[PDB]
Amino acid sequence: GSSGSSGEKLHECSECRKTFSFHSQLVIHQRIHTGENPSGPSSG
Ligand SMILES: [Zn+2]
Repeated sequence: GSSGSSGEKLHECSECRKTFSFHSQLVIHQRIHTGENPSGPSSG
């Protein structure tokens, strides 16, 4: 596959794999994922 044209390897998420204009934003996005901690011994 002949790559048309490339430049600066943009950044993207690791959970949703979404690209962002600037990494700065990306890092902020990854947050949405990291939320409350439900996983636990709590059976009820
Ligand atoms: Zn994400």
